[PDB]
Amino acid sequence: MKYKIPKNFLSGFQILSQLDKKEIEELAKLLGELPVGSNVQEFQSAIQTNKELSENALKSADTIFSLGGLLLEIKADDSLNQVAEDLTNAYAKEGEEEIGTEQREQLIHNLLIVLQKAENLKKTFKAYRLLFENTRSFRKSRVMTDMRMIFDDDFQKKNQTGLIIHQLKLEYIEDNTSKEFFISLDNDDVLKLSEELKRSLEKEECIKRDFDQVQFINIK
Amino acid sequence: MKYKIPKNFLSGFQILSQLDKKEIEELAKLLGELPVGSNVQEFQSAIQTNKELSENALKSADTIFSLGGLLLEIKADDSLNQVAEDLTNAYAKEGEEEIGTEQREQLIHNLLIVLQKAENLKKTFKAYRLLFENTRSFRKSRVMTDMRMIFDDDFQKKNQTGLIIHQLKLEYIEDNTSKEFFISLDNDDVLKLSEELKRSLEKEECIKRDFDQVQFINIK
Amino acid sequence: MKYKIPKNFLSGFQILSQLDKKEIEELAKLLGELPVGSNVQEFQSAIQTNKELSENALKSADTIFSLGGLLLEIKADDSLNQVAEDLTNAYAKEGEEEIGTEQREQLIHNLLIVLQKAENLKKTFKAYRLLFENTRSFRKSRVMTDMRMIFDDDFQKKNQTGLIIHQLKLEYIEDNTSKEFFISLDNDDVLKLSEELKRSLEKEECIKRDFDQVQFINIK
Amino acid sequence: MKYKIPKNFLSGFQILSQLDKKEIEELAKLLGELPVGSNVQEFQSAIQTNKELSENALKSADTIFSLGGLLLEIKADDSLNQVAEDLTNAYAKEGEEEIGTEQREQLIHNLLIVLQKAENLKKTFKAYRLLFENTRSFRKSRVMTDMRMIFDDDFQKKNQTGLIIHQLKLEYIEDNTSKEFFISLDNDDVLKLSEELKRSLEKEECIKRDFDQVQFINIK
Amino acid sequence: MKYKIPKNFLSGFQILSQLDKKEIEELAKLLGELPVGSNVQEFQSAIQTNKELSENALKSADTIFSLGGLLLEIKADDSLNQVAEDLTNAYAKEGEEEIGTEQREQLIHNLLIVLQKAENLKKTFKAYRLLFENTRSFRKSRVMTDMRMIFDDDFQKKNQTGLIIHQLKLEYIEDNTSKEFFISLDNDDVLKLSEELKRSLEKEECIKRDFDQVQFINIK
Amino acid sequence: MKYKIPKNFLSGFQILSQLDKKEIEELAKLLGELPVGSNVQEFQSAIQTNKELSENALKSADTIFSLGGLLLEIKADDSLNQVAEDLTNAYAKEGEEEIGTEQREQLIHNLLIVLQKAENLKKTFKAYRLLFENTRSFRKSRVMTDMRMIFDDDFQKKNQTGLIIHQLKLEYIEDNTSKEFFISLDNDDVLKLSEELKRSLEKEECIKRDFDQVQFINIK
Amino acid sequence: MKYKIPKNFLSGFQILSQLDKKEIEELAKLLGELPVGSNVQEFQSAIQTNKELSENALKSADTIFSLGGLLLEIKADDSLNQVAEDLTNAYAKEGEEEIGTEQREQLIHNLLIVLQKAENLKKTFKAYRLLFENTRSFRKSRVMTDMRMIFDDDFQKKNQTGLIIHQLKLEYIEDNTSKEFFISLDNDDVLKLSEELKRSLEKEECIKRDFDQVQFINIK
Amino acid sequence: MKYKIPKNFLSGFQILSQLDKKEIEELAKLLGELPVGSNVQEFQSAIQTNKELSENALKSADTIFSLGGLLLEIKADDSLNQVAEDLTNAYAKEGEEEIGTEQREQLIHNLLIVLQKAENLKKTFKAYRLLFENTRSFRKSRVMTDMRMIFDDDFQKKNQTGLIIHQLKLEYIEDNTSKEFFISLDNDDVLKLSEELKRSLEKEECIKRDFDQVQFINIK
Amino acid sequence: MKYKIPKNFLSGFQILSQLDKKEIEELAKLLGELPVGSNVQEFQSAIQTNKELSENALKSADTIFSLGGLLLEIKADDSLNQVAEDLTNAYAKEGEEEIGTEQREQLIHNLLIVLQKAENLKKTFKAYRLLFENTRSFRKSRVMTDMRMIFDDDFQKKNQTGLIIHQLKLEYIEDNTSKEFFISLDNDDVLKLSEELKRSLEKEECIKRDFDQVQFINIK
Repeated sequence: MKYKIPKNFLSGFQILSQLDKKEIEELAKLLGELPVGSNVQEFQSAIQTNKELSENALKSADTIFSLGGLLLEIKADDSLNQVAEDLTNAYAKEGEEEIGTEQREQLIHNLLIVLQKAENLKKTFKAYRLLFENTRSFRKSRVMTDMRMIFDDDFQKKNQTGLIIHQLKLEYIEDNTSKEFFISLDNDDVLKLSEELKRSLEKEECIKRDFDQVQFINIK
Repeated sequence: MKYKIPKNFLSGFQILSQLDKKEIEELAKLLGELPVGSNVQEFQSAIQTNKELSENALKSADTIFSLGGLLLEIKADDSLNQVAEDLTNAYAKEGEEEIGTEQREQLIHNLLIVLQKAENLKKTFKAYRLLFENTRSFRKSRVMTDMRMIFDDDFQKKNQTGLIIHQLKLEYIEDNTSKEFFISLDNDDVLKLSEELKRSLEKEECIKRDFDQVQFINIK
Repeated sequence: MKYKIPKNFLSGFQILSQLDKKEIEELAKLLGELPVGSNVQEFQSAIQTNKELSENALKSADTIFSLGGLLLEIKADDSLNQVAEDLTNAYAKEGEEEIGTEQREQLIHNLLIVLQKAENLKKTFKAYRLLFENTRSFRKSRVMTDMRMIFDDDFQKKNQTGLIIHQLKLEYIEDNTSKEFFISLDNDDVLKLSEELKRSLEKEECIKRDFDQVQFINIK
Repeated sequence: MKYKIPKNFLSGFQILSQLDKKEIEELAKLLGELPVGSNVQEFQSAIQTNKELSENALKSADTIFSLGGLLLEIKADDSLNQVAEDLTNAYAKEGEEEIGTEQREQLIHNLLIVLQKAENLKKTFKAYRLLFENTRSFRKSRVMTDMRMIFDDDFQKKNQTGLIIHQLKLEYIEDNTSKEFFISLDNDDVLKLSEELKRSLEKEECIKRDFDQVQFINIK
Repeated sequence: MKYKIPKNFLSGFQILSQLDKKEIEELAKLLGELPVGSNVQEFQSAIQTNKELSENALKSADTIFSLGGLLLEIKADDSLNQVAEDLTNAYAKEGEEEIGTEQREQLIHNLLIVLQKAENLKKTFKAYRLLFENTRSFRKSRVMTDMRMIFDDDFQKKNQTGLIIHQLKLEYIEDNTSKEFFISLDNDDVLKLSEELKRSLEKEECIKRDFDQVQFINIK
Repeated sequence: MKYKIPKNFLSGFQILSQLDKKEIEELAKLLGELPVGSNVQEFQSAIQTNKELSENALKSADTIFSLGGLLLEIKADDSLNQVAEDLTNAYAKEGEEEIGTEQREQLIHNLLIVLQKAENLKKTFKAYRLLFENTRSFRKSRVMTDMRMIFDDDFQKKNQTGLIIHQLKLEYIEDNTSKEFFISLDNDDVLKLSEELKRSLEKEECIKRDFDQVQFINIK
Repeated sequence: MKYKIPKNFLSGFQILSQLDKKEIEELAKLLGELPVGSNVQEFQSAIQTNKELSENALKSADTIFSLGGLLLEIKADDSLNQVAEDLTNAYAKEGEEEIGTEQREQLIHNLLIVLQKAENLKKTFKAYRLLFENTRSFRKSRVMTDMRMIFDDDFQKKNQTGLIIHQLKLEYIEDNTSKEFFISLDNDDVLKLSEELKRSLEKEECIKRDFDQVQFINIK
Repeated sequence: MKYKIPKNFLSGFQILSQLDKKEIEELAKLLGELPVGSNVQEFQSAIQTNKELSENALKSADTIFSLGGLLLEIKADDSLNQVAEDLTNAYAKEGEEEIGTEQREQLIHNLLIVLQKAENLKKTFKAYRLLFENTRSFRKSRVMTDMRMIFDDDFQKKNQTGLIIHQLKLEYIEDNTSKEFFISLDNDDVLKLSEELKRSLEKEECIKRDFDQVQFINIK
Repeated sequence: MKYKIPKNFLSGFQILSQLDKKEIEELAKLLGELPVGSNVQEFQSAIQTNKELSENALKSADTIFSLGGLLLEIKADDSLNQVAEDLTNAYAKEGEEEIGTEQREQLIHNLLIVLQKAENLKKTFKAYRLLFENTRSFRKSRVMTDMRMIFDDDFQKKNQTGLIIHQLKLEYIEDNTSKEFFISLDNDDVLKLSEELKRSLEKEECIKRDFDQVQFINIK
């Protein structure tokens, strides 16, 4: 079929098919005003705080935000109108209802209205797509350090000496698989790494500064 | 045999067997004055700068420093005198010369003189031994970062946007085997890691401060 | 050929072939007086301290002691005379000399004289054979213990608490391959193990006591 | 959600949400009086023997003791108040009831009261956490020994001789997986190991003695 | 080339090329009188005891016996004359000498004389070939049995009871690879196996008896 | 719980709990008269042929015979009284009925009466336990032999010759897993193996004879 | 139990248990008249065409034919009467009905009547058993051939040349697993293989002819 | 370098460099008259039988025939003149002689003369190249068949029955690696395969017949 | 040592150590005039065509070009003077000569002169370094296509139909390992791929056009 439709989005598809023309047009306007990099939580909170929006939009907001992952899975080589028609067929086949012709056309028209524009969201999910062409990425880390004292073969001598060691442990996702990695350190190397990363941070700040003509974004 | 004698230390063993009584006693005194954690390079440089020492000591200094790795490979359960005798036999069997009885006894006596004392050096190599009961340890790392701009399907629109990414690569030894590991980062996580490691550094400083009654050393 | 002859035993075979009749007969007598479980070092030391024995016996003593490993590799189903003849052929083919007929017969006769009797030595090496039908056995072990103190998140509180841990490491041979194994313990389990092994030791002593009619040996 | 809530603790969560203010405050006091290293069985028995405590506390005692494993899974970087709120939400979502606002606030307040303090319990579970950063640990062992007699090829000779062997078998957990290991011994090595472990025990006693200023605990 | 010529048979090939016409004809006669199943040792001993045969035949007897393994490696589809010519070329190329034309023709003629006939030897090596189309075959075995007594937890009771066990170990060749296999038995199963193998032996004797019109051979 | 109670033994446990005092005492007497090595079938048949025994004993006879496998799974270090109490609790928790206090005490008392004594049965199952510390054991075997005739490339010659081969196939259990093994033989090796096993059988008979002071049993 | 009873044969077992004495005796006679190698389809068709036989026999004919696979799974070492009794017990335990004593005895008697004789069928399934002691066997094959023409780099030259190739593909069962194998051929090798297989066919015909005293069968 | 020059072709390259102009031109003519599919042996025999050709051509004939494998390893995209120059350089660098300029030019001119034309040979080696784009191909096979008789459990019955089986074994090269494959057959399947391959042979003959306008070749 | 010195560059190092001051200064000037992306062949050809340069420069030109791979293996964190000193030591230790002090200083000074500047070459090898942080890259490919005709089961019908197929094969290096990959295509997909790659080529041209302020290079 046209799309690998999740079975949970079917209610959102029904809401969008039955949604009012005013609501879809206003949502399209707001999406066209959406800045790049906005996340799902902020979008849904803004929808909630918008009084003119019924709960239908918020209940379908996740589906709307999910469009960015399929807005680029589709390509300019195809006609958005035919994409809307085929996806309406896919939803009527695998979704909640075999939509009647009038609501089928309403859903297709709403798809065309909303799937159009969608520029900043599509670019955001492209940045995310360009982001993870790689193999792996961090998620978190934890630092652990221990100290241990030095003893004698015969304890007729009191313990005067010890040793301090350091450990780091990190977490990351590789090829859609979560992972972690464990290492032990000494303070001097930690300081050296701090110097390296501080130098790279200054580089990054200078890069912020270099192209005042262009914007550079953090995407989460 | 008593020891897995390196074939390069044979000249050092010959020098020690023929070494003067004054030189061995003075070297034993200096070693008994050696602070814990002193490395081979510093010891050899100090030997060189000491005028009373002939080149024999410096040429055997590496062997002297190598004793710490076998000073603990031996154990208090054995008699140092018999250890010296057996190692003299091992050297006379696998080493340069089948030592004559007089020089055999001279070598054994010199071993007893110098292998005795050797407290701080033995404790240093114990710290190194207690150090690497683990599996792996760092050696170095390198930070790499890249930036990339965002484009349009049709370049009727000028490029206004881009994305900045960061990469770290690290090197380490595991189970006597050198290794490396590669990861990509974002600035926020780098800052968070900096905060973590700075907190741990403050912890380490407070640990420096906590036990004024005991010393804690960095060993290299 | 008859035996997988070591190339170092060839000198011992030559000595035995040329050895005096008095010496071989006396050695056969002494071997027939040998108690079970005697090791090579004790046998060679006794040979050295025996004045009537020339250095030929001591230089061939290791070969004599090596017979126990091949005294059972052979079996009663074969004639010791033909075994001696075939092994003389094997030595003359792979060994030092193509023995002349007179010394060939002398060697065969000496083999028959000495390979005969050899009761306690053969039984000792059978015990060793019955010993290692298994897979693995110990060789040594080492006990290691460490202690570590408990700290606070904020060191406004002084450290009042710590923890003590124990470690054991062991060495063993499996299937002719040396091995080791590492574990960490607590004092209570160490005490419990001490109780178990003490109970088993009392069992072993009672077993010493139970069969006064039979002897039980430790073989090394 | 906030926590990987076990589905059996839901009743304990309900009890805690509906629990009396006097009971939660008294339990918080008792927990603040709890010494480090106390185990679940002793805590529950003490709760049972305490007359002022209803069966609600004992039925939720296991959940209370389970907090130590999640008291450190959380970290000081987060606000305990928000932790309580989020975990109340998690319980109301995955647990028994969609708690009403009044009992929701009661549960959050009770969490704040009891999750606070909890110093010795948290330190105990930290010691357990610091305990098992390793790979494996014992659980038990069993000692087995056998004896076997020596025979002749022809039994015209009566059996006068035998051999005694010893076996040890041990059990341990590695990486959350139970394991065992099997070895055979001789009495001499058993005695040698006894000597080693006794020496280490004397070391441990001297370590007990060395730091009178600090306490060291056994945790089970 | 025609054959994977062993480099040790080259002397035998030279002897055969230079061998007398009378000797080759007599050897061909004797081989045509050879019964099936005769082994190399018996053939060589008979050659030695035959006075009319020079040492040339015995020194080439092993090569003659080796022909059976290549007498069937060749096939009736090829002309024995051309086989002799090609193998003479192979020997002159890889062997001792680039044979002169006269001795080349002599060798080819001798090959034709002797490689002809060779009926019983060829059939014997065919039986050996038909023998080892399988995967594996025995070579030897050894039987081992042990007995062990039953003890009490407290030896206030004297040992009245024991247990007897049996072991068998076997050796075999599989796919040109030597192998062994180990098992433990009880007396009853040994008796049952004895009964089975005795029944099969009676079957084999009846099979000896059944076809008086045909002969059946043991080949070694 | 105390025991991994089979769910089929629950009826036997109920019968034993409700069983008469006379019956349990008589069964304990009979078990104390039981010789070592008696199997379940013989015990149950004897119970059936005993007129004073009701069907309760036979229906619980299998459970009684199953005690030997758990009579040694328990150990002398534990109190049989507490073992009976804990197993009564285990049965009342996982078994047919939450036994009333009077029948609970009756069951515990019956367990103490019958679980006591049980000397020969416990020793029998110990022999079985000492039996299978190994890896594998036989269960059966089958002997197969075939004969095949020798033919010619051209059948102008009548077939005069053939070959006889032998095969053995065996079955065994390894590590609680059934197994089999297949081999082909020749008559001579079969005869040799017969000689070996007959020699070992004579050894076993001489071992029967050697210790008239002790008994040795076959256990099935 | 006695047999791994298929759950579909239970109806056949019921029919046989209730079958008339005349029918079972007549079927036993017919089976004793059955020639070796008869397949299930022919046997069932003959049963159908036999007017004296009710549909009971045909409905149980498959079970009757299935006996050959278990007629040899049993062995002469066991009593056919006890085999019938035990299999009647197995059917009454795992089959349709807990047979009443009268019909149980009827079934056992019918088994004894019919399981007896059964000579040619048993020998047929033995031939099938002797057949598949091997690893694999054919099931089918398919021949495929293709031809391709030769072209020029520049087609200013007309194509005058081509190449013809051949392919064979085959199917077989190995170790109860179906398999296939694919190869490409040339006409000359196909002709050579035809010659080989024709020669072997002539060999097989001569083998048909050689032993007029014995019969040789094709079994399917 | 230009070509992976074999070190044995160096003499052929020298001969070609020093070869006469008449000889190279005549050889080029003959090669231009060579039909497609001619093999090395036939070409060399024709060269030998040609009186006008010196032994130089035959000694370089193998190199000439080897050109087809490198005549297509080169491609029309390159200039044959520059190919000749570069290969002359390669031969002068890795070959016998650092050719003088005059003989260097002679060799290049001879290469251009002979490497030109070479149409049928190049097409032949292209057919061979187009041949082995696949993975594997036959080399030979062998057919083996056996027969075995059927016996009784008790030989009171004479053997009346037997079974005949068939075996095929084949050899092939895969990915430049020689291989073989073993299977057992029955006469019926052999006949069926004969029918299949005969049908395919008739297909191949009809394919011979179909395109009278084109030729199709067998290449060896 | 400082560098993993190739043993072939030793002559280049000697030449550079003995090289004239004028030559090294002129070469440094020329290198500072070198544009980015220049390859070794062009650099060496330019050196050859430069009359003022002796053959010393060309013979050391490859070493000079090899500096880019080690100019970045070193880093700005180190002093180029000390790098030159350490590499002079490395060459004097592992290279041709233990350089005399005067020529040692000359070599160090020449290294400082030439290793300095080197901007475009270093950036070129950085681009190559930034190039192959990936895993693999192409080297070549080859396109192959075939056509095949459609036939009938019975050739009473003439062949009117066929099928055309296409194949592509490609070569690439992965992780310093050469590789290839094989696929079959149809004309339509080839056309579609042509359209895709043409669109991407237009994109690349527009990218050429977009940043007139910056240069973008092809590096080989």
